[PDB]
Amino acid sequence: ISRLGPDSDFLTSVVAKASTSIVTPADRILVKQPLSASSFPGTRITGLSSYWERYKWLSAVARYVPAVPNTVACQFVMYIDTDPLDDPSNISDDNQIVRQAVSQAGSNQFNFNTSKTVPLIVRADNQYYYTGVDKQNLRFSLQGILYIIQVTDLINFNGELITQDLTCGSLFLDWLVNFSIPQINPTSLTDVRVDKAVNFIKPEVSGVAEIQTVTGLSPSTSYLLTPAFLEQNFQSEAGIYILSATPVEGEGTISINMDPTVTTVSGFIKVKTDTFGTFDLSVVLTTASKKQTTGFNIIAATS
Amino acid sequence: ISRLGPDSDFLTSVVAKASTSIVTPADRILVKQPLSASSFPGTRITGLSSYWERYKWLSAVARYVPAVPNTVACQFVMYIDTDPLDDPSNISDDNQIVRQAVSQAGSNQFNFNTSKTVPLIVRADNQYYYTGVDKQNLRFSLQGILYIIQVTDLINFNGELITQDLTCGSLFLDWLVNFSIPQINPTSLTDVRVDKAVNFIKPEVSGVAEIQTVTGLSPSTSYLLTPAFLEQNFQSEAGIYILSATPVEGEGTISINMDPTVTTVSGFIKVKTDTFGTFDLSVVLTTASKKQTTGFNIIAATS
Amino acid sequence: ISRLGPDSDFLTSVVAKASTSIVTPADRILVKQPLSASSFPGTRITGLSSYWERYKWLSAVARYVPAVPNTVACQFVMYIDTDPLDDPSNISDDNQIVRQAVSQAGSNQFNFNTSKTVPLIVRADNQYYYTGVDKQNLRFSLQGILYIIQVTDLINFNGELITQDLTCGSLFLDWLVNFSIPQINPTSLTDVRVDKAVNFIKPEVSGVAEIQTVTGLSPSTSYLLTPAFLEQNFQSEAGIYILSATPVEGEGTISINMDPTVTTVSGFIKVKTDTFGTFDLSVVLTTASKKQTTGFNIIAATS
Amino acid sequence: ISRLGPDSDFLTSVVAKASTSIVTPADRILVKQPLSASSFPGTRITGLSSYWERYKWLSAVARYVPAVPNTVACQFVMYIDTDPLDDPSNISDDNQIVRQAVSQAGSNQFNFNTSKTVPLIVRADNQYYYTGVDKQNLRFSLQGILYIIQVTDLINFNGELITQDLTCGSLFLDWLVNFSIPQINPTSLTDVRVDKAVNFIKPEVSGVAEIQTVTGLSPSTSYLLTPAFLEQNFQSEAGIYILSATPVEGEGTISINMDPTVTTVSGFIKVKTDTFGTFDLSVVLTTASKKQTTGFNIIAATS
Amino acid sequence: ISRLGPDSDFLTSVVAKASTSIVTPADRILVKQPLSASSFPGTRITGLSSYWERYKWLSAVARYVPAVPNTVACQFVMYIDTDPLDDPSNISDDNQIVRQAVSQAGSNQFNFNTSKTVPLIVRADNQYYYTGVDKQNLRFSLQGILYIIQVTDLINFNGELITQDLTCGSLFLDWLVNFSIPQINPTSLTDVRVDKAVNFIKPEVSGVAEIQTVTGLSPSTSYLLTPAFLEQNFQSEAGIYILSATPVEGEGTISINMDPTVTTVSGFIKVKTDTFGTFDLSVVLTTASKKQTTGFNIIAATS
Amino acid sequence: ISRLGPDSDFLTSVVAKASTSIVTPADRILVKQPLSASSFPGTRITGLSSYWERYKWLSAVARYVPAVPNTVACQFVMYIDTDPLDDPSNISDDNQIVRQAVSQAGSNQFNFNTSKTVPLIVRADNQYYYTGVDKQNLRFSLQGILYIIQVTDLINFNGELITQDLTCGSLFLDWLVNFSIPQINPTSLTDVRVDKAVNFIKPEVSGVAEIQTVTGLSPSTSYLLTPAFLEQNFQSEAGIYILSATPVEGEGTISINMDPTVTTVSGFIKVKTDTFGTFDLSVVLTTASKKQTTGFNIIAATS
Repeated sequence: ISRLGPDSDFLTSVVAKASTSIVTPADRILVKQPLSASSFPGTRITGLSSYWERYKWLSAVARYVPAVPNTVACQFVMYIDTDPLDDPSNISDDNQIVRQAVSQAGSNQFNFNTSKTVPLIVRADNQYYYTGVDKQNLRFSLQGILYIIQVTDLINFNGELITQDLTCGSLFLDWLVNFSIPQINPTSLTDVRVDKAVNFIKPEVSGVAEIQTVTGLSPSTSYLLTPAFLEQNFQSEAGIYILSATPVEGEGTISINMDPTVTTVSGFIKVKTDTFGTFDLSVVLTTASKKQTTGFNIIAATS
Repeated sequence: ISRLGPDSDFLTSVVAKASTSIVTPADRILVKQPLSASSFPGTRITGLSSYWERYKWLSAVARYVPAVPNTVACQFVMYIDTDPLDDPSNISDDNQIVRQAVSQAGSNQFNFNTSKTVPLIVRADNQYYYTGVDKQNLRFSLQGILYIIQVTDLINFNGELITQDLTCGSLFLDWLVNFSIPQINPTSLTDVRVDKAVNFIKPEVSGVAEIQTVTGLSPSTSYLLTPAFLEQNFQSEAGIYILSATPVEGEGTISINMDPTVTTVSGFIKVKTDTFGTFDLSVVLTTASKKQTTGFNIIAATS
Repeated sequence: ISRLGPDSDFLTSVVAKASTSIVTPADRILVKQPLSASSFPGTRITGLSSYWERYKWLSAVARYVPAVPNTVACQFVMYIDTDPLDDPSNISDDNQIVRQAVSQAGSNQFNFNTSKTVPLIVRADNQYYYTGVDKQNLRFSLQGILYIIQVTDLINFNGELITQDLTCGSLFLDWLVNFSIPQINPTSLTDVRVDKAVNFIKPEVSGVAEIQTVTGLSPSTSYLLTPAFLEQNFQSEAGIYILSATPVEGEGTISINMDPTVTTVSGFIKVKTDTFGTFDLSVVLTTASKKQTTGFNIIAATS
Repeated sequence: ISRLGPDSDFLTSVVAKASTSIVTPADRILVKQPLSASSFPGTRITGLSSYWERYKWLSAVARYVPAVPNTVACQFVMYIDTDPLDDPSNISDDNQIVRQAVSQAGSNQFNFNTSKTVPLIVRADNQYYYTGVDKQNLRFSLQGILYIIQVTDLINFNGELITQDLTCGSLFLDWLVNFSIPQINPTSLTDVRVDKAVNFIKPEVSGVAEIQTVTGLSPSTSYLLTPAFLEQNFQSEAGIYILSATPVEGEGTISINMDPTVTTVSGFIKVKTDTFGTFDLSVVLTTASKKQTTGFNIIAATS
Repeated sequence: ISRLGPDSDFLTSVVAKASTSIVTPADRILVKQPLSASSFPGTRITGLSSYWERYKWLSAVARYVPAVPNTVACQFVMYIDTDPLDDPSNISDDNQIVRQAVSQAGSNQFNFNTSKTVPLIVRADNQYYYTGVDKQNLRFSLQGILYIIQVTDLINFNGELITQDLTCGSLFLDWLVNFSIPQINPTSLTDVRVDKAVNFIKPEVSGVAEIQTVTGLSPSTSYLLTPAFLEQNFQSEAGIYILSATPVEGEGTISINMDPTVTTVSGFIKVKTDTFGTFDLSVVLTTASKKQTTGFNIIAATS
Repeated sequence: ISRLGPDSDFLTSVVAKASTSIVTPADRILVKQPLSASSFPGTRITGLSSYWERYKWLSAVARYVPAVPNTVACQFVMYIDTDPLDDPSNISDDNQIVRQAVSQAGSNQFNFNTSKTVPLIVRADNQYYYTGVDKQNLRFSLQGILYIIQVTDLINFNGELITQDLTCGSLFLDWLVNFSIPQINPTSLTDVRVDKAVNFIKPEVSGVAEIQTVTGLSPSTSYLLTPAFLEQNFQSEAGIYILSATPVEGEGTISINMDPTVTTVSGFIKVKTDTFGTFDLSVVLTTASKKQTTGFNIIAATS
């Protein structure tokens, strides 16, 4: 078994809600964060969790630090329920949901402008849980679920109720794990993202290619270029709008043909930047008399 | 320091080239594979290498297994040059490039239908190299570069020359590392990929949405949907082609407006599958009398 | 090796910026301070670092103390990236830049009115870095770069956004180093400074020298006197403006000749003060009938 | 206490004077060098001495090496008087000043073409002396004063008197100190220096700026630019001489206005070089028809 | 690691320059010799350094022995700067460049007719430097650079200035290294040299070959013969100048055809000598009536 | 004594000859390779052997690896005769030469498609042999001579005779030596080589020099440039062919003067490349109207 840690990991922010925004006792739950190893998308532990099969938090002490002044006050209670199918979201009594919160071991009751810690209590046996995204049963792959309950109305410096929502802190983990059995573990968790939208150049000479240089991107990362344009009237003048762009080093072609007899808006470009964060592509137009702009999107895997 | 391993990693295939395809002594180099921790895109070690700053192969024994029968023969030589700026690609003598290959320590000389191993010789000091993609100088972040040289013409069962290229084996690592100083290490290495191209449905009723169910994808992975169509004549009949698709659960919109007065082909959809590998989206057309098909691409981060 | 410390060193102030002043995720970086031994110009460690070749922070724990009351609140995160070419200034996601901040080892997450410390994590080998100003590669001479990221909008006592910039604290180091190999290490870091601008006296008698005594300077420090005057009409009356000043003890002459046939405004004076912080110079004018004032600047090396 | 050393330090040269140049017995003293830690301006020890309060030479053995051949001869005597207010410069007998020199402990009597050493004798108590420039009393901050006396007329290869002064050797220290109580110790000892004098370019176009590139300076050091010109007749042709120079990166402006109605010759420029030792500044002239040259001085702190 | 030494190696001679030949303080540097293992072309250590990747001088004490009498005198200072990018060639003060020389550890100050030694101070870590010719950064492959500064004007037996340059000594190393990781290390350092120029014989009989025996060469070394002739008028008589020379044992042909219709002056001969230092070649002329001499050059790799 | 190894060294290839190509029993000897330390020109050991006087193989196990398939068969026998003047090349019986081969100790009898090793048996005394090229007697400087004898006709997959020669394997050493008494050992073994033949440019302007840039050479290696041209008719038009080329940095001149009154084709150029493998030279022609091409050869020491 490969023992890793201790490090930190950013889970979420927590939005303490106003006294008028709480209607049912199920509405008091501010965060419901699973503490599986594969449920913090983008952090250090979730990128590591898809390279072993099993894991076990030896000590995953959740750590709250506030972002709120010392002139507003509200009491929280914070626990880690080790039974991932027990659910406090269907308890109809507001005093019952907070007796259920303090009764859980390791719970810790704080004013929400104070840094306090909640440790995860390990199970008496040497039980390993599966990593990765969740299959059929949650009890194979979640060791705990982190809750925060609001027990008091959000008060201010004069004894009055704050009537607006207020993002109040951040939850940081401090983990220590035993991974085991290295498997590259498919159904990856890297979510792609539209990085930015930047348009092509407007060339002068018909049929002669030009080099367009885009700047301000990450150094030496592979991107994916998809064409998409917004609200262009290609029939405001004569000619056929034909745009074909290729990378000078990468792979793929983009064909933009706004001929209404045969219309083709397709293609993709795979190209990585240089060490400065730039890449260049050759754009050629058969009819350069048309000056309608055309954009393209930058798709990248961020985590 | 976190000691990891031992495991295996698939580097490349190796294409043993014919006797007529070798012209200069620089052409004998079959593979030039850097043995940095961040230069095997998609494997286990490269996914792990961007979560620590430094690394050191305590034992990275490269292991060749063949995929060629016992009736063709060719002698290889295989070494790991620990000086990543020394380059054998500019040596003009064919006998010099193979005396330079056997003189390197840890080199191993095999017939190419035989499984033989080449160990990486560590440096006498306790020197750590940086992970991640390479910056200015290669000697900060490459511990070795793996070469394979072809020293004999590719012969067959009767003593004659094979005149075609022949993929012959595969290179597997057996690594053992000391990582250190956990940093999430930006400029990620996850390259995105066009997964498959599948088109929208052809609905019957104008203005009433329908649910399109795409199957055969990975379970519980986040995708990115980009619109692109190929060679459609939207002016073969009357009407305005307006297609708007939204996910029922995810995020984003796709607008396909083939009005030649204002043309908008844009948008993206972020949506993840269910546990069966399917996801569904609501497609509505204002004018359903037009039966031109429209496609969309599936962008996903694969590693 | 000469082991020095522990002492303190003033790095910078940190200007926590308002919620409207943050546009891109790269704008959240408040300070980007290199923690090389030669990158704190004027402190104790940078004056010492140019008298040895190498250094290694055994413990350089950065220490934040606030200068802001307990009625405004904002959460910081603070880390020391040991890889001086990894750059978080080109990450396009605001949640990614703060997961990258907490994942770094030794990071520490605080409300910005609270004194918290961030230790520098040493590298597993015994690696020495060069001192002095940076040459070609930064990884030879920077052991870490200190960042501070703002993760929460700057809030006040009532839950409202502060709309102005607010200098909030100060960063103090607590260092402990092993220097080695004494070299006086050229390209010094002492920046000169215009100390103050004070003008000459207006003497009465032509051709007879007078002693001008300037007060209020540092005791027993060598200065440099350069002549410069502002907006004088020397042709408002007759005569030739000739001013020649020499120190009574130091070195150099200043010649001020406003003859429009041959104009000479040049010279410098090197003279040090006495133990009281004063020095005196002999000023003689050939034509004292002209009462245009003439100034001179005081150049001094401050650190 | 921080124990430093052993290293070397260049004190001075020593000019052995001729037999006709010695008139009084006080004239035999060749060098009178204080051996305080802050009295060798520019060396290694004086740059280090202003970063602690106290010091004590455990062994500061002064070391003479000659620069004179073996064909001229003269006997020296060399001692270190530990009482910095005892003065041998007011002893009227030439035989008394050399009995006073050999009687001092640690004195060493050599021919002046021979390398001999003089050790500093420490005081029987554990007495620390203050660093920095000298205040009221010298006995708080000087541990010794180094003398060299000439006891014999300067003779040559044939037994005749050399009648000219002759620089003969150099004095090198070999020190070993205990510093204590780190204080950054104001009234710094870095003396500024006119580096070189270089003039502006003569531009062609009026009102359009040009870039002047000065080369041959130290890499990555901050300078100070002061304007000063020598003997220019600005009324040899028509026009108003207006020169305004700014750095492209640094700080400050220089205004040169030779209008005799309002004359302004002022300003300073703070700018540092690049890694090649060059810096560039933008020079613009309102009236470029005047071709009088104008210079500027380069002020830099050298030690 | 293979520990080698101790042996000696001849670095250079050193030309002490006259008092009139020193203009700038950068001109005082007599030698600037890098002390890399691959920067003494022709010695023992540089021939050995291209057969391992790394090296570390455990003790490389530079040793000066003079070649000048005891009747001229000049003081040197000699140090080994361990930071190969620190450069004293851009320091504008002549007293600063010699305080920077004595402050370096291991420096040693001698009269230049005296044998003195300068040891190389090793770095506190176990750092190995690359061998071979220098790549991008010098700090990977130079452990030190050897300087010698002239601090005193070159004086003679009577106290007068020598006005001519004077080669004065020689610098010998005394090394002790740890090499590691045997690699044959391309881009070899063996520089070829025109050994001597000797011409062909003038044969009598047309079309009958003769044996030309060249003597006075190195025994059993492979040479390379290239044809080149100087100022021959081949049209002073009738006939066609055709000369073809082959070795009797070696490889290659030389064709000398001075036909102005088709002119061919080409070819090379590879042939090694016998154990006596001679080799013989067959020279045949089709038209022996022409008595113009023709030469050939002897190319050999000397180190 | 300096103990080196163990490493590998490429000796030769071995050409197994057909059944019809064997006539006399002396023709069965495939390789006759001396195992002196100075008889593998270009390898690691021969470059090291000319830097000590003596050597002794403690273990020089010769290692055969085949390059032939498993469908042809032939039996070899392989031994190392420690008596370098005993010669099996004058034994008239084919069965005697193979009884003499197996009787030698350390001999090893293999099918020629199988990797087998032959160890060198050391002599019972501690006898050192001289390095370098061989003088008068071979028994001072050869410890062994490696033979391979073919004992069986070369057969194929069906029991028939292969009638063509077939290069079959390669011989690799695995050495371990004690060198002694460091001497730089003259009559070097570096053989020079014509690298490539590339011609001059054809300039346009008479008398104005142009810069010719040759690419594709080894980085930072010193070359030697010799002029040689092939079959040029310089009298096809008017003018005098005068070509003079100099390096911009190196040493030497080439003069090409095709004046038939005084003809000079001579000169050499010594110039090294930059770090990219290129060098440039200035070519000037007095009469550029002549467009006959002229070549030059590149001489380099390869090992």
